Amino acid sequence: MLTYGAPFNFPRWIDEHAHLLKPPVGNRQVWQDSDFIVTVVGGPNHRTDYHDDPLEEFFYQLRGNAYLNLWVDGRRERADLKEGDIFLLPPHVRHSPQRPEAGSACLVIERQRPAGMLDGFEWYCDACGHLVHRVEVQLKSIVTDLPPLFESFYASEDKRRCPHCGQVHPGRAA
Ligand SMILES: O=C(O)c1ccccc1O
Ligand SMILES: [Fe+3]
Ligand SMILES: [Fe+3]
Repeated sequence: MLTYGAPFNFPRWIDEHAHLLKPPVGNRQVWQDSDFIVTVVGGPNHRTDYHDDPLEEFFYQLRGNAYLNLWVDGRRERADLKEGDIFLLPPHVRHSPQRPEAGSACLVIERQRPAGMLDGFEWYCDACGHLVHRVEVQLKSIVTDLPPLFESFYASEDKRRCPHCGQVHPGRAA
């Protein structure tokens, strides 16, 4: 059987869900329970953390512009996803995706991680640039598995304390 259904129009699928592709929600998986994790990610959404994925992530900016703050060779870099752009992020590269624009849409693809394989999340000192905080996590369900992790850091002056210049990372925004 056609487990994931049959083809459907994508433009007008996005439009239908536009109400979920703007915070508090922010994103939307297309199919459930599939090896390819396929999501549309919409703005506005800024975030403070860095994902460390053990596999690859594929981006394709269908609508609006966005960007990825990165960590490269020691410096902090930036990838621009102006509209129309595609990009393939290699594994373990550290990325913080900023979607300033209201009603931007970006297709993001990735693979269900198999048991044994954990993702890291990481925040860095704004000032001394040392790693403030890191959690590794067997990512099973984006929904259930991920917000709580963010709260524990965001609601604790203690974790946000840099183990170098003792400066307290903001957690909320910038
Ligand atoms: O957890 C992810 O792979 C991810 C998904 C969408 C946007 C940014 C990301 O780091
Ligand atoms: Fe990621
Ligand atoms: Fe610091």
